[PDB]
Amino acid sequence: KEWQENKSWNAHFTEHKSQGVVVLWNENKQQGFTNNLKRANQAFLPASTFKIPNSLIALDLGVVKDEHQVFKWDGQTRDIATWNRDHNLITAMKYSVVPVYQEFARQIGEARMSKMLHAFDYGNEDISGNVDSFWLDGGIRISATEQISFLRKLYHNKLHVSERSQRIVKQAMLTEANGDYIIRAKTGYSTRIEPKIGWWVGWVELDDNVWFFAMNMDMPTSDGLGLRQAITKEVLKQEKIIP
Ligand SMILES: O=C(O)c1cc(O)cc(-c2ccc(C(=O)O)c(OCc3ccccc3)c2)c1
Repeated sequence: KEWQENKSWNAHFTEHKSQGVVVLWNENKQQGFTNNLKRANQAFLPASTFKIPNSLIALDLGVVKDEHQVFKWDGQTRDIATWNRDHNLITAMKYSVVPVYQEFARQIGEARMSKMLHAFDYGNEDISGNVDSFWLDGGIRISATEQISFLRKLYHNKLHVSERSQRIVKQAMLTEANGDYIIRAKTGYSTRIEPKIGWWVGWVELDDNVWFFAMNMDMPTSDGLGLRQAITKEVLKQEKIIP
């Protein structure tokens, strides 16, 4: 009994006029939980959650030297203000700076990128489409369930890249921490191909356990993007994982 459905969490989506799936994995008990077993195994475009493997690959191949190397703004003014500045790996991941990671993808190239995704067993391991946007509008797909499996390898330094690469990416994933918990996670927003979805994948570190998580929800407009974290935290409080 390693997977179990719990439809009570649907109340949180409903209260917010929303549809989606939340997947939790208790590492100690080696047990999973979700409010919709079928949606949890349906594969979607990773969108900017792909910045986790993209980062690992850029670092192992030396495209990126470390988390301090500066990537200069190219001077094109884009719609997202925080993109129009210089970034390092920490801030590029935090603000989902797509044009920085498209540069990484072009430097990596099609053959290296495909070979690395096979090694990771990442999603359907399909890179068909454009070299620098296939995670936003090409052939790659991945499920919430498949995200957790990838994230667990990363937590334990099991992926087919150096341990240094995986430690740097887990540092850059840092999102929030206090005396009660640590969250390492990555947001995503898939709008180029229907259905438009928001993502949030990562884990919650406690003193004596870690809860992995992966959620996606339908997202017609950008105004509801905060619900990704809100609905996840509401599920987390219900399960007494955070206070
Ligand atoms: O990761 C997040 O949460 C996040 C948050 C955001 O505000 C925006 C995005 C994001 C990432 C990639 C694309 C793309 O497909 O290039 C994208 O669409 C273009 C676009 C949409 C809306 C306003 C300006 C521009 C949006 C992601």
